[PDB]
Amino acid sequence: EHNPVVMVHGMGGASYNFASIKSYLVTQGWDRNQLFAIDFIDKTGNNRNNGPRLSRFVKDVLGKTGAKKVDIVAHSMGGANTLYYIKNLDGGDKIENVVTLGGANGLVSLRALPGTDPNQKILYTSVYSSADMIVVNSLSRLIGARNVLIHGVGHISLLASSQVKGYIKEGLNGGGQNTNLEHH
Repeated sequence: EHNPVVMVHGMGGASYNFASIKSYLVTQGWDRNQLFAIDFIDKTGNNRNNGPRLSRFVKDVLGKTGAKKVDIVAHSMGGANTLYYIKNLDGGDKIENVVTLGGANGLVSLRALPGTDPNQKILYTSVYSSADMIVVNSLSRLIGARNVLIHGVGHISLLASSQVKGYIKEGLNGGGQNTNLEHH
């Protein structure tokens, strides 16, 4: 069974940015009512506002579903907000699979953070495009993650791309990586 999916938009974004990805995941057997897309208030995506809002949102999802973990699909600054939640707040034991799309990940960590539950490390798929003019690829790459480079897809187009959707499915089914508990 799939974990609930918490979808995390970027700066200037909205929950409905995930309309295309939600519809795709339903065609692949996710339940539409188990896809939970947050709406942030802060138009810039600042972690000090978005991090705690995401924490409250995830705690609520776990409480009502009874699931042990959520999965994350995050776009742009949403990737930083997710990593901030894991690193600096209480997200480290609440998340299993993370997929970021053009994530501004290196604002918070250069490395894929395994979290705080020794029973299950957080797995990452960081998808980024060489055509992205808004978030440079070096900011999206995460040491120890599965780092996935595509071409031609613009920053906002990441939300509708068929390649991206295929990688989201892989990641939400456990196809991310995190080698940071291993020795070099």
